[PDB]
Amino acid sequence: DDLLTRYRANPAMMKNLKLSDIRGALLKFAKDQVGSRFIQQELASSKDRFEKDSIFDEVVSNADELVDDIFGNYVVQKFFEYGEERHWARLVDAIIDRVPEYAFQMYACRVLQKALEKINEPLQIKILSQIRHVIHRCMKDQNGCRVVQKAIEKVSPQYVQFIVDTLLESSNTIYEMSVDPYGCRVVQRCLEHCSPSQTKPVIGQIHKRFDEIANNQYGNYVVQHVIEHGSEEDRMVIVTRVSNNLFEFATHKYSSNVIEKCLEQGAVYHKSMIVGAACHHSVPIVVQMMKDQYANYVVQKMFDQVTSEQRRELILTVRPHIPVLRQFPHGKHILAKLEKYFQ
RNA sequence: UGUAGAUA
Ligand SMILES: [Cl-]
Repeated sequence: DDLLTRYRANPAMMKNLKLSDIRGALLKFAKDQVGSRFIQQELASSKDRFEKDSIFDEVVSNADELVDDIFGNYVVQKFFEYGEERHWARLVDAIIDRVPEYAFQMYACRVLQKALEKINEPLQIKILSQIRHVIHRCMKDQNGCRVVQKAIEKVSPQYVQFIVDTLLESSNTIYEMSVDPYGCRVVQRCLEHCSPSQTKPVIGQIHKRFDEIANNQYGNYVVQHVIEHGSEEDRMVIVTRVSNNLFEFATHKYSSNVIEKCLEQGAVYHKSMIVGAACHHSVPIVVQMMKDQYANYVVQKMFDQVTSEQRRELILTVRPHIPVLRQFPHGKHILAKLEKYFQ
């Protein structure tokens, strides 16, 4: 029986097993649930660098077999941690040629994310130079999009320009990404971390198909990120459009959240535009909104976010309609969360 | 009364 089967039998019998004992058994240990846990715990608890170094040659020699293994990927990740700096460059060399495949794999992509989280900028750039070859497909991939998001989070903006240029590669790319469950997160991460020179054309593409993106199940989060991370002009354009089309935006499932974001993030003069649209003298828009399955939440958010003077206009506009509003689906509950304002 | 993203 080999070392692993012996060790798996009676762990207590081998309480003094060390990393340097593993030798050629590293691959078998690292792909085993028990063996991988042993390796990880020794790598975390050992005070002996030479013990830790002793399995590194076998990790390198078997890197392609370990990186997308259910248990082996954790062993590889240990050597990208702080404290294993001396091994980072050799380990990147061991995986670099297949990074374009690893980015799409569910275990290997965690190795790549760990590397980008920890290693120095020259090694990050080396990894990204391979991601370059598969970046469009990577952005829409359940696994690859997490590698791309980690890159945007952890690498200086000038070195993710190739990702921004992929968002801008054709007319429809930003739309395609914003309505994709994985691509939309890449767009959001870019809006959070890229420079305003990088985000300006990205935001410009979003504006061109604003209405469609704003009511998309994923795109509405992209638009909320524009409100938060865009320019004052971006918010003015958005608030002007929302105010001019307030009933339509408020009564649709996903775009209703965009109005709420405007009210949470907007300055008083933006809140004034939304309030004025809602109260404009059919019954006032704010009354119609309170009867609606989504817009009633937008009205509640308005009351919670605007100035006392702005609430005063809303109260004076709504109060005559309170009898008939009590009758609608949930209308008793809706006026109940507003009772504090109407007394 | 209303929304989202890969491991033992
Ligand atoms: Cl266009």
